[PDB]
Amino acid sequence: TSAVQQKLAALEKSSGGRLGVALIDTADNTQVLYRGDERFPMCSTSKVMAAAAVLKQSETQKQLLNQPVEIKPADLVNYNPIAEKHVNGTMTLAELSAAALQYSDNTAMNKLIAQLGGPGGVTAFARAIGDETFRLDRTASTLNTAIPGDPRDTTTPRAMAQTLRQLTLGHALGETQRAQLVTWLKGNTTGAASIRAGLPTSWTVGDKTGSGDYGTTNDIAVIWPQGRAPLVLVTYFTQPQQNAESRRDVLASAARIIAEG
Repeated sequence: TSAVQQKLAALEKSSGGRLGVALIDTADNTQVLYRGDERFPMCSTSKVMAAAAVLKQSETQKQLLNQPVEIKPADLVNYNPIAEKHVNGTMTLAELSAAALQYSDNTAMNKLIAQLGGPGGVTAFARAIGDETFRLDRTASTLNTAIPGDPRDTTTPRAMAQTLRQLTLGHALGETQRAQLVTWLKGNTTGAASIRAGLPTSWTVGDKTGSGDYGTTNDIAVIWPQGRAPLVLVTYFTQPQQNAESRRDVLASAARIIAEG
């Protein structure tokens, strides 16, 4: 047991919930895992997978990101800050992908799903790039029920960390695709209190947050310090009571403990 895993263990005990962390230090390709193979509800962290899948399709249909998609009142779901600005109008698949990743728009997520042919189209792209753990089964308005023990819409920290590495650092996507996912993640507006809050302010972070019932509080991030090999960090958190408040502070503390070592 390394010192870091004693600190996250104490953090988890302090929190009252269940913590899951996966770190990948690409320098020595070493990993730090805490509940790295346990299953966690992804919530809106699933949005990275589907946007990466649309960009993949963009690798043969060069103008797909420019394609306009109608947004209609029937399309509004549970939480749609951006798309309901364009009801009875259009958004491009580029603007839909930015909306899902940077504001956690659920209608933008659902348009990404429809473009891939259903949730099985998102899960398919996971298997295509070696991810045999990711599974997406529901659309946006119900995928975040975060029911304990429910296998729907889950993955492990170890699996999501390696996948995020392949999408932004490796070559799962073409270079214009891989760079474009990075610009999206670097302009996320929802992760100030999460992973970003536990890291030195001299670091650049692209991140994607997720939340749901049972106090589920998630964040997945790619981090570039200033003069060392980049990092991939995944922090998953969920709690016993269905009505639990969100605990974004636990994600920053986990990042803080990780970066402290």
